[PDB]
Amino acid sequence: HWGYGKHNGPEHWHKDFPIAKGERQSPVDIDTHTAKYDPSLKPLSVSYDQATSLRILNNGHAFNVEFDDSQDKAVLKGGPLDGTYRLIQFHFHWGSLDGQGSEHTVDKKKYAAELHLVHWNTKYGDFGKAVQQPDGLAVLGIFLKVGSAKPGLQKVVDVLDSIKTKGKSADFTNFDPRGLLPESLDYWTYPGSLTTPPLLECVTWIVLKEPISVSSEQVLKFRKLNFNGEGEPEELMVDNWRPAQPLKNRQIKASFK
Ligand SMILES: NS(=O)(=O)c1ccc(NC(=O)NCCCCO)cc1
Ligand SMILES: NS(=O)(=O)c1ccc(NC(=O)NCCCCO)cc1
Ligand SMILES: [Zn+2]
Repeated sequence: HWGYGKHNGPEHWHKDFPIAKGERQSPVDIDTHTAKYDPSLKPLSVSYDQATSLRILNNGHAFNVEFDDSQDKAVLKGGPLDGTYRLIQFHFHWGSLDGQGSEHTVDKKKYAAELHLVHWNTKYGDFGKAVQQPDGLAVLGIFLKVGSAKPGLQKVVDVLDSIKTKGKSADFTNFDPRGLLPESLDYWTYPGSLTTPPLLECVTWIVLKEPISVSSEQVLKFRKLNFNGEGEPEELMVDNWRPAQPLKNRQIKASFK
């Protein structure tokens, strides 16, 4: 099926997912000078105090930390959003080298990795219905650069040995996603898509200006994961990012000047 190799990578996805060539595909390059400041944008409201993480899963393309989304326990509101969006999972995209790995770029700059905190609009009842709607999801994207360690990431890093291969899951309770946030919640926003098949055009993207810094050892541990299942030939889970797609008829808005 689809993946990030030579024969199934992003340039091939359109053959099974023709929306790959659609009008609101993600990620994009964020040209910071042509983004328009919008004073009518509200600050983001991140309410993660009651978040309930449940488990961590290697799905063969990344690893997802999954949350209980059966109540308004961890929600995103405000910003460009109307209504309440519930956190369902977070995951990352990263590179084989510190010089690449992010999906969004900032004036063509690639970061070492990118965190996606995935939320769905509660007016649609569940994630499966939300992805069928143009305003169904809100993904908070946070860039990772290599520098000092991020202490709040370490519990993620340490469990990865237990989910090395595709299909492996592990209990992962009591993780606080607030430990992954930068100091500032200044953001860019634009309408886009899932960045993996099925590439559905259902996402309000909210990309934070301020990256978090993680240590070289932390991101090295991401690169020890496998795309393959256990007992299959080993292919390191690296470069699981889609490159920037045409902005087409879209304007990126900034919450800041
Ligand atoms: N459009 S897509 O989803 O990126 C895609 C690309 C390749 C394939 N299939 C494929 O490569 N099959 C042959 C695998 C031989 C490697 O052992 C399926 C889907
Ligand atoms: N990288 S991203 O744009 O934040 C993203 C988030 C969730 C998903 N989830 C997903 O595809 N789930 C499969 C079932 C719903 C799609 O029919 C995919 C990509
Ligand atoms: Zn993602």
